[PDB]
Amino acid sequence: ARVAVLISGTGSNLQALIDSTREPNSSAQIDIVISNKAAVAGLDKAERAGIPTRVINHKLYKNRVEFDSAIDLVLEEFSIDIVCLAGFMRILSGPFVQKWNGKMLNIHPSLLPSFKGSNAHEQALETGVTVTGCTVHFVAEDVDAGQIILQEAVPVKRGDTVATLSERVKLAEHKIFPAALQLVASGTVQLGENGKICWV
Ligand SMILES: Nc1nc2ccn(CCCCc3ccc(C(=O)N[C@@H](CCC(=O)O)C(=O)O)c(F)c3)c2c(=O)[nH]1
Ligand SMILES: NCC(=O)N[C@@H]1O[C@H](COP(=O)([O-])[O-])[C@@H](O)[C@H]1O
Repeated sequence: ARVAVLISGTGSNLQALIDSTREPNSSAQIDIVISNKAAVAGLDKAERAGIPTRVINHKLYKNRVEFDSAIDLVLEEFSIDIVCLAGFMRILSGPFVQKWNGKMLNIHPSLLPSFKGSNAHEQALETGVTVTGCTVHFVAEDVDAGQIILQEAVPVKRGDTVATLSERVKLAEHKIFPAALQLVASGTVQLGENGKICWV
């Protein structure tokens, strides 16, 4: 399966995906890295890995649909089969999400359905949970319907901050995101016709 990774920042998840997809048994190949922010470290990791990069600036488009539509053109150009959102901090429009339904994965730093949204770690610390984690899920129009592929629990330790908690969670992200990509790319996991996860 041909995979595009969309990023917005450091790209530690991108690096984990690169490392895994280069393994001989990987059913996925990363053929393009797309960032909405220039000069982000994720672009360097891609270039070090010899992966084509494309910066698409959301701030240069008349609206989201024209911005998403720009991304979709790159995806078609590279004949992409699966889209991995790895730190992509730009909400995608309904028609784009509709087109790539069942083919777009996202990593979220919480045990969904808990702590949806942009500051999951802050929410988890404010709430006082002692167990958090991360989630790889199919991207749906409303984040409340995205089917879950893999999760991993991560302990919240006394005195944790966003810095220390996010660091611990990212170690789990770097495990379940490559595993989830491998599950989808191999056809072992798919969005069944009923809309729920289907294990083949
Ligand atoms: N339809 C759908 N689309 C997308 C795109 C990524 N994802 C994966 C979920 C990612 C969690 C997330 C990410 C970003 C924001 C956010 O606030 N974005 C601002 C700009 C942010 C900035 O300035 O850094 C904006 O784009 O307006 C947020 F609220 C929650 C999804 C998804 O799950 N569904
Ligand atoms: N779902 C939105 C969200 O909170 N995304 C989070 O951004 C980070 C990017 O890390 P990276 O750029 O080092 O991979 C990840 O920890 C990911 O869970």
